Amino acid sequence: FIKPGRCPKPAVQEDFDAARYLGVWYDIQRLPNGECATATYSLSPGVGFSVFNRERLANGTIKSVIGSAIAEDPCEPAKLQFFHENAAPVPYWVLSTDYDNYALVYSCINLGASHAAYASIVSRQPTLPEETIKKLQGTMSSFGVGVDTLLTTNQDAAYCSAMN
Amino acid sequence: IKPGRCPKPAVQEDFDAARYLGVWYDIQRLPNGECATATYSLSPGVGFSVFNRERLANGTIKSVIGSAIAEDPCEPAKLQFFHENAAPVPYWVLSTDYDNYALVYSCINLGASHAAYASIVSRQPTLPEETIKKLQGTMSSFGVGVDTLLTTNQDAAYCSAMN
Amino acid sequence: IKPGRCPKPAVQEDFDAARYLGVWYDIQRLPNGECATATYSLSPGVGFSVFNRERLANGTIKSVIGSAIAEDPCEPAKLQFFHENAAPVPYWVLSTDYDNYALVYSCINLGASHAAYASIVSRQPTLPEETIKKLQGTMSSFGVGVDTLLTTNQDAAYCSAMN
Amino acid sequence: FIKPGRCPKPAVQEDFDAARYLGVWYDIQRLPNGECATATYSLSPGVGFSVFNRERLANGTIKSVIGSAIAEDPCEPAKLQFFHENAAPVPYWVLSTDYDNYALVYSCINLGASHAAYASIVSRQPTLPEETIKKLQGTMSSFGVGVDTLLTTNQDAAYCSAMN
Repeated sequence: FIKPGRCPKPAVQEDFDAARYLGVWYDIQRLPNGECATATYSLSPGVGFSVFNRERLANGTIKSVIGSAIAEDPCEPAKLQFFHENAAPVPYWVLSTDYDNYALVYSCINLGASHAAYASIVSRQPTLPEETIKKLQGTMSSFGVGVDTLLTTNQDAAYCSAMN
Repeated sequence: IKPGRCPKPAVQEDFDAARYLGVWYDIQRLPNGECATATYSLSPGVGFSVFNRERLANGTIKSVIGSAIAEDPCEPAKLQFFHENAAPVPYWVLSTDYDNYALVYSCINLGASHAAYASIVSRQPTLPEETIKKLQGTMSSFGVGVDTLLTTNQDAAYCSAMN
Repeated sequence: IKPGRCPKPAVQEDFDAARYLGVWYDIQRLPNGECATATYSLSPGVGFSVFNRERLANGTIKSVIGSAIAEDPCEPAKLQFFHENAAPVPYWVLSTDYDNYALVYSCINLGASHAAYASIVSRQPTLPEETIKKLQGTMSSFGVGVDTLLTTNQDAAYCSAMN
Repeated sequence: FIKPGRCPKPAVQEDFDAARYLGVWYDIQRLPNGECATATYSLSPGVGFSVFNRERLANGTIKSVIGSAIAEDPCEPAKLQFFHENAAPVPYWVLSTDYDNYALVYSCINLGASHAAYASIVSRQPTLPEETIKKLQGTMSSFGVGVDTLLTTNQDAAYCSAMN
């Protein structure tokens, strides 16, 4: 996931409301880095929220990873840090969301003169209308993400049946 | 605030977060309420959730919730603490036996100076004087002045409001 | 040390490091020697080299060399300062006209508190009272108490040992 | 330069003497990430040292980049941070050096559950004896660097003539 240049710093969702963002989200499109991916965001007894990521492996098994998400600076609640089990902390930015349909999430780490980027369009449903996807690919283009490089997540009902 | 950079003392080897859960009482701390307790719990995510309580001078219970996460899992004794409306601070478990005492350390660099927090805690409202002496020994080894240590008031009657 | 987290004030737009080089005199600063000057020079690497001088109460000149680097080149006004035997500290040029004044800021988080340094500097040993007032205005906007500001002694005779 | 797992933390050169490390170094072998590469380390009026990297581009031109290197914690003088022009800071660790012949340098950045690594065997001469290279590849193996993945730098006198 490596491109030349430093991390861009795109705009994040204004007035981000973590409470409305909780619940289940489905991956629709992502940069290259399992299928049927969902994230579930929950109340945390501490600060931030707890994260449950699930995906189907090519062999039919469900991989799952638990994590925590915390906005370090509370004045920018849309810029989080994600802590996964046995992973180092990674940035997680909610660039744009309506809370009820779509979200666009971004994550970038500097590597000298290069950077590694993760980006993802997610939805409250296993699908998202083509018009919305287009809008969000527009946003991604504005800070240099190549639309060609985007993979479509397989969210087929039958293939993803093992996710209950 | 003392001159010099943060020391980097040794941390508890093979630190077991599961055994560290539950209630701890402050026995001694560096200057920075009384009757202080911390309660560490299971977190649905990674790390554990923290509930700190203390009695204010006016009799009210102040409480703050937080989260503690070991950023590098290969050093599970070096945590980051995230409190509500606070910036993240380091939290190192230097030494613990899980059932009696712990010694916790936290230090932040300020140029040529540093700010340090240190605390002896216990599973009971009191801790034997021998154990305290041992742990003050450990603190001395990396430059903490034993004179500067305050004793936490854990008197049963004074602390009755903590149920 | 004040309660609350570090503010993040605006920095000088289109900051030109080349024009900022040369000698600056401390006029006012928050509490943390007198006759203080900083001298900024070309660095063969990136950023610039720093030579701070001050007069100690006993008449001796203390001096410390350092390096200043903008980690993110897209924000050239937000530097890191590296002094000998010190940990790195932030250094923000909030406002400067390059030929008369500058206002510099530095803040480090300590949990629910923070430690702040702020300084009004000048190209001359003095600065007009009007300019000082303007810059104190800027400081007030992000919560610096104007009362707490110390005036640096830049008296020609007292500072004669600085050549 | 991306492998799974977190950054290893190998041992660094004990009692590292920055003064002896100054001068000219030639790249002999490196992980994938120009040829004829040299680094020149110099006195810095501030703290740390100044860096001048040079290499030959495939078209015959000399690319050069200036930088600064600083040990943030002076108690670990072998763990530096490198600041290049228009680059974000990267770690630079001197794992092993004799100051007069060879050095082995390492640099690794975490990317969640993965990491990106740079490693380099350098020499005071355009070549280094095969025995020494073997020793240093041994050290690299101990913390999981695949010896197969190592590229040999072209330091041919004639091809590198443009470097004066």
